[PDB]
Amino acid sequence: SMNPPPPETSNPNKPKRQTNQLQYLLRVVLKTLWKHQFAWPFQQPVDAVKLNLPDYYKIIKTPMDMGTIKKRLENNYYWNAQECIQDFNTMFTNCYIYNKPGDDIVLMAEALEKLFLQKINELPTE
Ligand SMILES: Cc1nn(C2CC2)c2c1[C@@H](c1ccc(Cl)cc1)N(c1cc(C)c(=O)n(C)c1)C2=O
Repeated sequence: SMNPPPPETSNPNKPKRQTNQLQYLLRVVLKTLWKHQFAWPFQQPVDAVKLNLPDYYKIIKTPMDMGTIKKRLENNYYWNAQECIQDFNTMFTNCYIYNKPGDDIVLMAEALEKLFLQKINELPTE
């Protein structure tokens, strides 16, 4: 029932790049998804203690949320856009794995993912 340490958002040894694709992921993709009415359960790591979910962190081995992605974008943690796209896809896939199809949280995740996939389609050229 305990919460694990949050995902890594700072690593001096990890190589970084500030690219136009990563800048678009912060100013366009993250910003749009963040103000959505269904963003609030995805804005911070799942608090298994507060929500009384002792099985969450036994099912989910690669936790991810938009708060962690936001910090990784602000702190220039990524090497490329594909690394950030992988964090968003992991967050959505985590929601589908833990929860049952047709749950309210799955409907919320599916609406955010539809919006994310449309913004990712308009990813500018490197
Ligand atoms: C209540 C409540 N309060 N919080 C915290 C943010 C204030 C959360 C919930 C639930 C929650 C939120 C919406 C629905 Cl429709 C159902 C359950 N939740 C989540 C989030 C994710 C990704 C998840 O997969 N599960 C299993 C729980 C939260 O983070």
